[PDB]
Amino acid sequence: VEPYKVNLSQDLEHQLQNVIQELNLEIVPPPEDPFLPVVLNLPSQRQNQIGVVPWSPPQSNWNPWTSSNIDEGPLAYATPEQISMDLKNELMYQLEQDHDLQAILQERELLPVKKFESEILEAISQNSVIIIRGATGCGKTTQVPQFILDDFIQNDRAAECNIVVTQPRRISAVSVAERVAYERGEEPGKSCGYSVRFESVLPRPHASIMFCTVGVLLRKLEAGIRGISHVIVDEIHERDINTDFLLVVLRDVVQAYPEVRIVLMSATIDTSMFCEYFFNCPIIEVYGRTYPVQEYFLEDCIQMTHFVPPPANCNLICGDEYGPETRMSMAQLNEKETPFELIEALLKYIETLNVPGAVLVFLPGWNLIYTMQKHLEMNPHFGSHRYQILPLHSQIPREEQRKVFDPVPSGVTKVILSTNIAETSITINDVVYVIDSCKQKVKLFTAHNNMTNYATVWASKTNLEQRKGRAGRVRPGFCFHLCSRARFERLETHMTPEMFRTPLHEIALSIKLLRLGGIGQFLAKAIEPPPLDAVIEAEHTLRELDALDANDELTPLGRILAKLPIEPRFGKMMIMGCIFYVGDAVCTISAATCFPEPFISEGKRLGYVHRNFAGNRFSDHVALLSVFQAWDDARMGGEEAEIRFCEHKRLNMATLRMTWEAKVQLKEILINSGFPEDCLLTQVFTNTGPDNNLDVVISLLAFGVYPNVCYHKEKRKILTTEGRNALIHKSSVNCPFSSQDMKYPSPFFVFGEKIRTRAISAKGMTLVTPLQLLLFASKKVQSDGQIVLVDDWIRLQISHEAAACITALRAAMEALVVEVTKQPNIISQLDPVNEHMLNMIRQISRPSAAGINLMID
Ligand SMILES: Cc1cccnc1-c1csc(C(=O)Nc2cc(Cl)cc(NS(C)(=O)=O)c2)c1
Ligand SMILES: Nc1ncnc2c1ncn2[C@@H]1O[C@H](COP(=O)(O)OP(=O)(O)O)[C@@H](O)[C@H]1O
Ligand SMILES: [Cl-]
Ligand SMILES: [Mg+2]
Repeated sequence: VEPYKVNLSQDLEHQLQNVIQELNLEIVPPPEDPFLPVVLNLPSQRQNQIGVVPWSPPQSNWNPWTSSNIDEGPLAYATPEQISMDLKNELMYQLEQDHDLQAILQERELLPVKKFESEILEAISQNSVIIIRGATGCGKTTQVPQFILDDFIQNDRAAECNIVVTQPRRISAVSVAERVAYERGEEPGKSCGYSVRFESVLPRPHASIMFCTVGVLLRKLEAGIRGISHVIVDEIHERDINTDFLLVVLRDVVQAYPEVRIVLMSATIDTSMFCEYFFNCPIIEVYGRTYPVQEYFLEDCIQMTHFVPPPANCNLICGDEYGPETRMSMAQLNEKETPFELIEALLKYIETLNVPGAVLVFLPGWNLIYTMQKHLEMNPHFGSHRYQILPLHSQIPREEQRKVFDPVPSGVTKVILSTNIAETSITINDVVYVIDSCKQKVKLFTAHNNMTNYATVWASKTNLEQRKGRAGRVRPGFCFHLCSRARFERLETHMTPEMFRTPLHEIALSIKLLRLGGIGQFLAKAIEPPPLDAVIEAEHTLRELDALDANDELTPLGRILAKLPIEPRFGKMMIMGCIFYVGDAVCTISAATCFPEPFISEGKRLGYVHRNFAGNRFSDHVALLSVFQAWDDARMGGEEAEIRFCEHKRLNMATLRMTWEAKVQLKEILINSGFPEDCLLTQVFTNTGPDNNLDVVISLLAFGVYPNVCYHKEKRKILTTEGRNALIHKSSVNCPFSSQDMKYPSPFFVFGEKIRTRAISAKGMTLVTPLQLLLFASKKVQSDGQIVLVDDWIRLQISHEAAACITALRAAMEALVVEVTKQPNIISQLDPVNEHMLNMIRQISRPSAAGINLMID
């Protein structure tokens, strides 16, 4: 397209030149002829040792969860024996007195894992490492940590027991901690606790179990595994990347500290790979009753329901022994869609069998669960009189999650519309019927075009077998697979482990913070090492950020980014926010990326109230900051004022509260890295009037989400950095409500995630000026004297000197970030030479700097 004309005043051009001259910053001079354009853009003590995370056993005067001495109260001097006796007696009394708890223990003693209690405890006592293998629903997760704890309590060694249980999912760590507390007559906070990203309930310091995500454990290993007797690594068969990484750390720990106890727990898969990795450790097999399950495929499903679709490809392939209508009907179904209407027809077929039982439906993600749910409540046959239809995904509230376990009024059918959470991590009771979409949801990132694909993909044969088996724990069962018999044949046996297909920059920072050695050298020792290109891309990413120096050693910037649990690029954006004294707002934007949107839109275009949060800034990120300011104001009135605020504005309160908490924790980590309190205060802003603080926040957001820049042609059509076409996401404040066109005062936009569906979509969009483009959303800039070319995709008609001056500001800003990370309290100093540079960036963040007044039309 035509080069875009930047309207830069003479006053500003000279101000830019003066600041570059005052500070003696290097500029590239204009070119000689327009056919040779010029680019405007221009060590610590290594070791090769393989470090080991140190280990030390529980100690009576040590709180292993807070990693500090017990100083106050009786536990500071109390002997192990005193502590063990008290806890032993406390437990014996509770079990004599509580009739409801006695009934709960009776349920426990009937779980299949119960009969193996002795064999498991003998195996753990005799071996540094063991594997416990058995079917989903035996009681590995809920029972085994209690068996170990109760073994120590009942043998007068309560004080010698502290257990870490890792789960691959946030929802599993929380849920399991709530379930195990309930099984012990408690709420989390006594014998059991949980620690996940941005939320914890710490257990008591003694004879306690902490359920956590691996990320939390790795972030807390900076001082070693101190005061812990057992590490239980759960659901290893999921090949969660962080679990694979932790298995490398714990193998080194075991070797150097054989008194530690590691316990790996697996579904029924081949565990020889893990077994061999951990020096041929014992495998304790665990099993109970299972019933046979009749399994059906798409063609079987079409025949027994007489179903007829509306008006390579394994739906055109069907065996001779099926009817000509089955073949014809199957052949009409797109394999990339899930057939909602066939599922409806399968629930009705199940009614005719007259055997009571719950139906578990496996759907890839929340998008198809919502769609299947709405589809059913359209037909009044699927109302409360006959049907309890419950969604199960990680984002439904925990109140709603528990309801999938509740019994149901006689003559009502429980239907769980579930993600693969219900494949191996939880067991819904009363399940006799499984409908399997035969799909998985996976996050695929591609670094080269910065494309996120929430892709719907074929499941493995091993997933289909596990899904089939969820129908066969109560009585003989049925599994209705919605893929052809000819698609089944082409299925891989296992999923690609996440280590093969996930970015490694966060794992790389953890390796460096924990001093485990070289990134490539440590990942080479993984059970299944990641591919070379992923390691090369991680090192390259952390080197562009200046998280690693020339020697690939941790910079002081690296150390901060490693300690912040968000994307490193966002960590660096928060340091820059601190330097500009807008820390709180940049911490809010970073925290919000870890949680679903607070707006309850229901996959439709935002209406008036949601759009009003945007002001005149054409920015989803400003909409979010304005929501958080209004919500925090309405919260002063108390809980009911907060609930009413969130109901009247259609906002998810739980999302607003978790984001705020996450923001509080991010800020605490910067405080502890030496950042001054007063660069992180909440600052009132307006989303319509002049606001230099908000101008700077939007500049810093361009940096954060780079390389996500786009150019708006017309309507919803945008051009991405690959020269390719894309759509403004329906959910954006920048998406036209109807046919009235938006009059953007700039065509340039930054966005959260570039999404591949059928088209390329920009989601969470913020308008930026051409000046902000050049300062923070540009890696490479070539000038011919008249026209500059930005990252080989878009052209500005702008002065050469202005573009070179803005590029030199970016470099000055990078060099200040390096200085500030060595010595964060220089933010306080407000040194005059830095202030001169910062004030010029403050000035070119103004909409007025690029000829724009957002208050006019
Ligand atoms: C609230 C608070 C006040 C003061 C200090 N700390 C916390 C805290 C917040 S979360 C948290 C945690 O998760 N600690 C934690 C988890 C895990 Cl999974 C293990 C181990 N112990 S260790 C390293 O393995 O020896 C320790 C502690
Ligand atoms: N929240 C809960 N409500 C009711 N029953 C539950 C709950 N959580 C777990 N259970 C039951 O506990 C039993 C054992 O589950 P679990 O320990 O997860 O087994 P495993 O880890 O071996 O698959 C199952 O029958 C399951 O249904
Ligand atoms: Cl950049
Ligand atoms: Mg389990």
